[PDB]
Amino acid sequence: DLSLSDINSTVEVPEGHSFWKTLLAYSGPGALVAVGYMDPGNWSTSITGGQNFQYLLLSIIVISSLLAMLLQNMAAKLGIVCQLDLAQAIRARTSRRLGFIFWILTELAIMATDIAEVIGAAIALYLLFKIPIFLAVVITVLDVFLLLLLNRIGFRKIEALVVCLIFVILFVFLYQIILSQPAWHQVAKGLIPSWASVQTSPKIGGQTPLSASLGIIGATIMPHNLFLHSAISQSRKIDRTDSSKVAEAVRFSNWDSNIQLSLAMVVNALLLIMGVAVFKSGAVQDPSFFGLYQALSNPDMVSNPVLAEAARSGVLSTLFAVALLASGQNSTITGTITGQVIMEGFIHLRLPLWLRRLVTRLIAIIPVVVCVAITSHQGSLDEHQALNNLMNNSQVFLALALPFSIVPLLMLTDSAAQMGNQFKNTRWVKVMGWLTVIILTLLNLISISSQIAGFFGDNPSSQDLLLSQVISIGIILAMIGLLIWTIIDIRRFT
Ligand SMILES: CCCCCCCCCCO[C@@H]1O[C@H](CO)[C@@H](O[C@H]2O[C@H](CO)[C@@H](O)[C@H](O)[C@H]2O)[C@H](O)[C@H]1O
Repeated sequence: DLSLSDINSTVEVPEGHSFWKTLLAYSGPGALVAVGYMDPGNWSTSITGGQNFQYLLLSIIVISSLLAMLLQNMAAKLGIVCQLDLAQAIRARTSRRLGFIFWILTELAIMATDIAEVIGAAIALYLLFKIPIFLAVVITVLDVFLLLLLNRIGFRKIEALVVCLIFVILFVFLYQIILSQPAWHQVAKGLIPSWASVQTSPKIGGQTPLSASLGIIGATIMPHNLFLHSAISQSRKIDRTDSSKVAEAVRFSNWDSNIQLSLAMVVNALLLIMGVAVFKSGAVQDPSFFGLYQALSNPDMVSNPVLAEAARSGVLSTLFAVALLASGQNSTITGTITGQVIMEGFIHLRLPLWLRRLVTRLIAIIPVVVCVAITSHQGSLDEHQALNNLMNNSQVFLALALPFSIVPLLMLTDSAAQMGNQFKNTRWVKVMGWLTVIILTLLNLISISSQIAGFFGDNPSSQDLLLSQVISIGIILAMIGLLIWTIIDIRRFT
């Protein structure tokens, strides 16, 4: 009846004021959440944003990472204080049909992330081991056994294995930046919140600064990682009776989370400056993982004689594919954990880790093998580009499930009927939190129409355009009705 019953309140190791050892003990949760923010679903957009705007968009990465740290810390607070996850709070404060809608929506979100991870991992196999594209996918389906071995390890090592992956993809991209020797003064200048990123005038590669910036801001948080953080934050036992101990517990998980999401922000920065310093100006014509592989393996695409010799040897691209693998491993852990959370929290369905990863991975690979089937039926022509368009079109479910995850979080944590007059949010985070939630909800409701129209490809059928307008209006209005309904129920609780 409590979230993550297998590992809930497992190891509590606060020892007086021995803080940093106490930090070492529970540092696990934050990395599990952050590694999701390094998935290859936006690797191209950081490199593309770098080529189109050298170092300019680095500040937007910082701001987005700050907002994500805010909402993530809020979810961790709900888990720590209330000893229950975000799904259990929402489901307890609304009916079952709303918990079911939220369930299917978040299932679709983690499914979209899973589609990104299976595409990137399968392509990683096609690049590293030269496995055929159709075989690499059905090889990625075998991660259920890696989950069986994953199940016996334990969170003191699982949450450290996630750290291992994090520093794998962090050192892979940092290594190609170390060889690049970039002008770190222009990087510093880029990290400062300037107003050139909010303008619309450069328009390089069909992208204005305001468009790229508003995209980075719009894709700030992942809805499933909120429920994830609120569930994993409970894995540390707390007496819930000593205010200094729970205040300490909140400091604990906060410093953890920021320590990890800061690493994710560093990875995004390494991707942008990877697009600025490593690649030549405009060398990336194919945002696909294969396009970045050949672009990282062509000496004329780099901007340094050392990167040309290393690229000719063939180490820059292989490291890239390794990073693709390490990123593709994340949805196997966090997808199963979060899927359990939203399942047994929203619809009260107790399912094992066996059938969970099976169903999610199958539903994820069905459109992948359909796409590979059609493109290989066209002669393996534009097969990687179509996989990239599938990966990008999948991310609409995140925009569908985002408001119903950030709005109830902010409400339930801002009410004293859930946190109490002692641990509710400061007036400082009330303003920043509501500002962030409003901005993200508006931006994603804007993204709905763009992605729904993007389903019909770059070929704008005049009759299908109006249909995309009707469907978009219907979807955003339906999300408005669901949103005001949820607002009404939660505010009835408070
Ligand atoms: C597209 C146009 C964009 C315009 C952007 C303008 C930004 C306005 C910021 C408003 O700030 C919040 O608005 C909530 C609504 O009025 C207030 O009530 C809130 O009060 C509690 C939080 O303190 C919550 O628990 C409640 O659910 C909620 O009603 C809340 O006090 C306040 O901080």
